[PDB]
Amino acid sequence: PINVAIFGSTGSIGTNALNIIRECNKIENVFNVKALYVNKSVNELYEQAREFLPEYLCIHDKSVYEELKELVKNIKDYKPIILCGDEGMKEICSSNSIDKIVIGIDSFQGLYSTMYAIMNNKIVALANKESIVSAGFFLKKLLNIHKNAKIIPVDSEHSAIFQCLDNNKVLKTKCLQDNFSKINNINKIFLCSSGGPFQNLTMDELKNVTSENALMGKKITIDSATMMNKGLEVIETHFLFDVDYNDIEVIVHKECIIHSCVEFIDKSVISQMYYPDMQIPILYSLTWPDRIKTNLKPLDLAQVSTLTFHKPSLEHFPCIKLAYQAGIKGNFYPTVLNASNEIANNLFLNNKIKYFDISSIISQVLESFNSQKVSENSEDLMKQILQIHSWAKDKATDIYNK
Amino acid sequence: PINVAIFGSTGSIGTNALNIIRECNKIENVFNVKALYVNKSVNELYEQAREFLPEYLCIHDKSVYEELKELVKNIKDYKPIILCGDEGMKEICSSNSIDKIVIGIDSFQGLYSTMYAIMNNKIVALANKESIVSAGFFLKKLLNIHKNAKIIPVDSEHSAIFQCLDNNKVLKTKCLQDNFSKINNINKIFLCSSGGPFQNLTMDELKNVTSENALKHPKWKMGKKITIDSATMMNKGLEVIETHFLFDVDYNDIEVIVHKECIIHSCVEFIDKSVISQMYYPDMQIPILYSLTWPDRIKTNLKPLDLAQVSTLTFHKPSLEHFPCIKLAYQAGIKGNFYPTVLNASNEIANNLFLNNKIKYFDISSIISQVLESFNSQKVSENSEDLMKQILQIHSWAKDKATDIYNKH
Ligand SMILES: NC(=O)c1ccc[n+]([C@@H]2O[C@H](COP(=O)([O-])OP(=O)(O)OC[C@H]3O[C@@H](n4cnc5c(N)ncnc54)[C@H](OP(=O)(O)O)[C@@H]3O)[C@@H](O)[C@H]2O)c1
Ligand SMILES: CN(O)C(=O)CS[C@@H](c1ccccc1)P(=O)(O)O
Ligand SMILES: CN(O)C(=O)CS[C@@H](c1ccccc1)P(=O)(O)O
Ligand SMILES: [Mn+3]
Ligand SMILES: [Mn+3]
Repeated sequence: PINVAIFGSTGSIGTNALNIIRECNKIENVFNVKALYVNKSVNELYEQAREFLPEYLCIHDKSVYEELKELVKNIKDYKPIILCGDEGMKEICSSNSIDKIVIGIDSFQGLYSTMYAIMNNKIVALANKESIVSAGFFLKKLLNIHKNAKIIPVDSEHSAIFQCLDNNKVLKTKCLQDNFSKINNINKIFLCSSGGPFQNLTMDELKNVTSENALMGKKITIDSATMMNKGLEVIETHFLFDVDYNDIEVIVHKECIIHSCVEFIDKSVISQMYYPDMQIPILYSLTWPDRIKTNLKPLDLAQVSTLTFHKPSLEHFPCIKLAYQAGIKGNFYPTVLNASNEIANNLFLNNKIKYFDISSIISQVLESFNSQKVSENSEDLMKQILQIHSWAKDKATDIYNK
Repeated sequence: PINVAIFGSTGSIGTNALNIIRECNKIENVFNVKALYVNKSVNELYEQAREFLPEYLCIHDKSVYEELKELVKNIKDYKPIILCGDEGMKEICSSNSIDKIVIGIDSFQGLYSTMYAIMNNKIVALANKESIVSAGFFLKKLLNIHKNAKIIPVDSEHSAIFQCLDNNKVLKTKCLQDNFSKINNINKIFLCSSGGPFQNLTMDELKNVTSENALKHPKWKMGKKITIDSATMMNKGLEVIETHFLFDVDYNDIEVIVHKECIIHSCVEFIDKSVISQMYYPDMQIPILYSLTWPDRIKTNLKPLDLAQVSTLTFHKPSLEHFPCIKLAYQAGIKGNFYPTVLNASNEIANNLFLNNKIKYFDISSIISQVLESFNSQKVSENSEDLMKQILQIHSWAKDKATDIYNKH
């Protein structure tokens, strides 16, 4: 029996997590939903608490803490432990009745729950790429201290990579550890991309696209359009699997059947395939190193018929190159990249800047950043990341305001 | 350091095996070639003995035993143990200085070396599909007796399937063992096929194709027998049965898929419905290497797969009307008993008849069908030696029956 807590349960990731748990429990009682955690969606959480009856309920916004208490009681025969804010978050992570934690909180924010889950030596099913990109060094340091804690990737491409690996080798190491690619005999990674909605547009057409043309969460949807998502996923790949940037190739695969591929040192390539869906990577992160039966629609390769692959144009998608450059430079440049992107993404979402202004703002912030001495100790490293994150957001806003 | 013997070293598999060993040895000394074995190609064996200097040389044909002795003389600082026939084959398999045996002997003949390799608890890198199809039951029984022996698949599609599995689960079982697919969480297998040279022909055009049309242009130099089997898709039918025995997968869970680009070599659907596939250019060096490095991988200097360059991958269902051999293989597999032995033996005759322009394309399937129809299931022998003789007799019977049907025309 696998005891699970879902963080950000009303979100895209959270809903899909409960969907696959529900379906798999119809076949065999494998999962127990022990805790649910949201921001302010009280009504949606009440509805989820009805079906799964978790031991713990938690909401971040304390102002809606009373509303949740009233909605619970009429559910007969249930008394849950209702908690709030960061302290409730911490109590869930320290519980001995929980083995695996799904982090479905979006943006840089998700880092707090990730660290507490690691500190308590839990399996962390991490969908939040932002925390890996801004705080890869910090997570690596933390996973070194808390030796039983593990991050299992949920982002579809990184889940595919992880599925392609030999668990006989994976068990000798873990994600976000030095030497991961050497132990797993990894030579090269093909990181597949849908290409997003703007893939077939000219430079002239690109220069006038809007948020409407681009519009998953609204944030990841814009990132998909600029191919900044794939840029962030390159850095994510580097941290999770210890693969060199010169060994990661972005490939546009518009059918989204092959989710990513791993080239091993003998040059044999292994890839994971399925329909575009998040239930598989969520499930695997919870069943690893085993697999369990599902009633999901089987892949029909004859029906799919055709799979295509081509290189992305770096001229049309300058965000990709910026992410490689920030990754290669190392230090806190990926933190800066992520923070400046958050601002520029939102400005484009609200029709304040143009498409090529996104990469332009990000480039200027990166140029203005100077490498910093990396703090030796974990608490000081975390504060450093927060300050540099904050600085880069402010810098990006300032470039916009001039 | 991995000590290897190559059986059928001058053939297509054998040459590709020595090619990848040579290349890998330039990076680091990982392989030692301990023995080479051929049928009658003395001159090609001498040339191979020059480069690899194996401890053992063996040839089956005793009439060219004297010619080899004189030639090894040209090669200096080399005094190898030169052997002959089945006896020499057995001495190589019983040597303690050999860990892995590559079986690249073609046809039903390859079964003898396969059994002695198993009897001596060796790792057997088996490319010969005929032995698995005619004697799957026997090999399963033999692997149960010799618990340290393992067959590692070399046939590209079966190697791909094997590469797609988690070695953390593979190590708890072995190929050709009951419950293999349950332990490995296998739900379904996509068995990819090139489709061969006749894939886009109509029924009318098929009805008049010849061995020349089938042989002229392959991906690489393959044997004449496997080329014809490729053209009729009987190769894939044999590979279906091979998949069933190697991985304990039900026939209703094996789907043949035509993939003309031959980049994806096969796919495994697991019980959660996630699919894993192995990809590379069409080449035998990878599956040969992996069979010798398993459960590890080693560095090569092979050309990296360029997916953007490949650009397009296509998939479609094969037409059973155009390729009746596929259905016949399923039917023989499903019936079980010695029907796959009969299928293989009748095909060997019909393949050769079509190769020598004696029968037409559809006559291949017609002769095989008639032989299968005439066969009655036999009580399966309990003991391994008697089972082997039973297989040989049925093999022989089916070849004679196929020739007899041909002669009543
Ligand atoms: N060719 C491929 O790419 C490929 C791919 C998958 C599977 N396979 C399978 O692998 C096997 C080999 O195929 P192939 O194309 O390499 O055939 P091949 O090119 O014609 O080579 C056959 C080899 O076996 C040797 N041999 C034959 N009979 C023997 C006997 N009674 N005793 C000792 N040695 C004997 C031959 O010796 P001589 O040279 O002295 O005549 C030769 O070295 C077949 O089962 C084939 O279907 C092959
Ligand atoms: C799913 N998943 O990990 C994303 O990251 C969402 S966005 C990516 C995607 C992937 C699959 C379908 C559509 C879009 P991208 O367009 O390739 O960046
Ligand atoms: C290599 N390999 O496993 C064979 O079995 C040889 S024949 C097959 C093949 C597969 C790949 C390229 C060419 C030919 P088929 O045409 O799909 O049967
Ligand atoms: Mn992704
Ligand atoms: Mn094959």
